[PDB]
Amino acid sequence: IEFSEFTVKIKNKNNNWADLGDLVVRKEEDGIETGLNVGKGDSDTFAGYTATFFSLEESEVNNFIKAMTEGGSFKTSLYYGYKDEQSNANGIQNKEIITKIEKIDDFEYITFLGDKIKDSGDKVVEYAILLEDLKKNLK
Repeated sequence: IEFSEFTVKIKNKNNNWADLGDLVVRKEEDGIETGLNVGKGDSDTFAGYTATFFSLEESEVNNFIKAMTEGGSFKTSLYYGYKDEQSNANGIQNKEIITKIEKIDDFEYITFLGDKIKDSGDKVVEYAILLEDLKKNLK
């Protein structure tokens, strides 16, 4: 593995598809951590919202690369998601992420579902990230 840390724009769907913020992807000694940065800086608070989004351990690293460049699946060790998700407060462990390559306005995105919305039941958030952005950083 050659990458260190990179940043991609991440969109979510609740519709519409909306631009949400940045996803920061970091290779750690054991596995990968992602963090989400959402919204405005201030003085000089970096963003409105900065936190671990999910993480995964070393043994899922090859699944994550394949999933994020070709579509597939990987297991997170820990998933929080964003503030609307039930997981955001307390995390969910061992949640499997399923990725798909889908077209939105003619461009290929990697899409995936997150967790259920905090106080709906069955309704889950969906995320998308430009496929080329991921391929170039994860080769």
